[PDB]
Order: sequence, then C-alpha cells, then structure tokens
Amino acid sequence: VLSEGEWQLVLHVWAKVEADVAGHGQDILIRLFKSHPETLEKFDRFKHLKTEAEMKASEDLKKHGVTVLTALGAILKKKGHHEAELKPLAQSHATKHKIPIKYLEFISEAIIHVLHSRHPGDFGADAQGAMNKALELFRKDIAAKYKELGYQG
Ligand code: HEM
Repeated sequence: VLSEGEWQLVLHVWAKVEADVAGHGQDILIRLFKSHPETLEKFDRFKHLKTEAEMKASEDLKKHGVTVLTALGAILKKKGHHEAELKPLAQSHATKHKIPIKYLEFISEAIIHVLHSRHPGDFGADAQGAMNKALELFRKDIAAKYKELGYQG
C-alpha cells in the first residue's frame, strides 16, 4: 500500500502533468517506441511511423497519448481503490491488444523518465520513489487479472 504521504507526492506531480496532458502523452509514447521498438509493432495504427520526427508530427499519436494518460490519471486519483477502473483495462490489454505485462513495465519506465525531464522540482527522489510504487501497484493488480484470464506472460 502507499501511505497517504506517498499518494500526496504522486498526485502533486500528476496535477502538473494535467497542465499539458497531450505533450506528456506524446513524449511518453515516443520514449516507449524508441526504447523498445517491439512495442510499436502492437499498434496497427502507428506501425507506419519510422522516425522520431514522423512520430512527433502525428496528430493521431498525440490523441492516443491523451487517451492513455487520462485513463492512468483516473486510476491514480483512486489512490489504490481502482478496481472498477482497472478491470476493463486489464481485460482489453490482455485479450484484445495482447500486451505482455513486461511492456507495462516498459511504459512505466517511460512515464518516470518523462516526469523527471519536465518537473525536476516536483520530482525529487522521494517523489520518484512514490511514483514507482504507484506504478508497481498498477502492474501487480493488472497481472492478477491477467493470471485469472490465462495470460500471465
Ligand atoms: C499506462 C498503461 C496503459 C494504459 C493506461 C493504457 C490505456 C489504454 C486505453 C485507455 C486504451 C483505449 C481503450 C482500450 O482499448 O482499452 C488503450 C488502447 C490500446 N493500448 Fe493501451 N494502455 C496502457 C499500456 C499499453 C501498452 C504498454 C501497450 C502496448 C505496447 C498498449 C497497447 C494498446 C493498443 C494496441 C491499444 C489499441 C489502440 C488502438 O488501435 O486504438 N497499451 N490503452
């Protein structure tokens, strides 16, 4: 469980992300695709993008970035009590999108990197630690749903 003070740190920085959801969403998906190219191959709708400049230019990619961060924000603000938000997400990602749990670890890494770049003063070691915990809690819960369904892997 995170403590109340750890959840404060997480939601303090997130309220800054929400100042520019679209620009954060871009940076994170682009970081993921460059760091782990195999993840881009899961997206039929972005597979054609070949360079970072092409990624940056895509309005559809920027739109999806907002989709992703908006779902994550709704989860984070539930401070652990995120059963109803997380279930639909685990089901589509396991059964329709076919996303390994490992790739959720990759995009967690991408989120922490971007937060670090954009918000040093609100993202010191204590905040990074809390955010890491929050994202581990997100993964652990997702992984349990995957296991139930037969997808752990
Ligand atoms: C922070 C973790 C993530 C969140 C919050 C998340 C959230 C979402 C949301 C809310 C949607 C649209 C509705 C749905 O189909 O569920 C979506 C679609 C999708 N996600 Fe994720 N996602 C996450 C991680 C990933 C990762 C790591 C991958 C792949 C490497 C992935 C692949 C997809 C694909 C393929 C779609 C369908 C895109 C399209 O064709 O419209 N997701 N995701």
